[PDB]
Amino acid sequence: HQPSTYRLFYALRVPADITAPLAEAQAKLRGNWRAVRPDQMHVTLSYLPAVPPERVEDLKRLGTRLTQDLPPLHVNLRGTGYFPNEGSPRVWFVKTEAEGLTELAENLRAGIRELGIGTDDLAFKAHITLARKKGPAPRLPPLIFDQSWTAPGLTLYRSILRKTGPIYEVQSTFRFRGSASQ
Repeated sequence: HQPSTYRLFYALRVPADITAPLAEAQAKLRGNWRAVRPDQMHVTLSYLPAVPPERVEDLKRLGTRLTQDLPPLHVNLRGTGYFPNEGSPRVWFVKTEAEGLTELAENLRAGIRELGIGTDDLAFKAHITLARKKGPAPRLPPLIFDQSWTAPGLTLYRSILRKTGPIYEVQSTFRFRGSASQ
């Protein structure tokens, strides 16, 4: 076997006042849809499938540097949608929007690449995944949300696989220490 690696990802945590209405939307799921647990809900910015543990400190330094001059981000829930855009949906999600969020994700992805650490990302489209499936299920009706929250920091998570599903462990958090007026 080769040296062990970690599955890591940078994400925004989703607070209780947001996971609760999202979970209420999941009551509509039927069939082969598998709901994401509220504890598992997050806004992923980059996924790193195989990080050698000796590289984690570089990733922590990158998280601190990129968040130092941003204010806490104001994240808005928008409407629901599916991945893939193609006919059979595998993922149901809610779109999220925030000033600065695309720029943060793209700077993060560039910084990770600069470090020579591997990513496994698709084009960035900020969202919270609500459900996954394989195979047929009744499609959900379109929903929209009006809730928002203020994200105080960016989190680096490690994913560990379990029978129930993946479990996420916080590795480090990086506070947004900046302002949008100074």
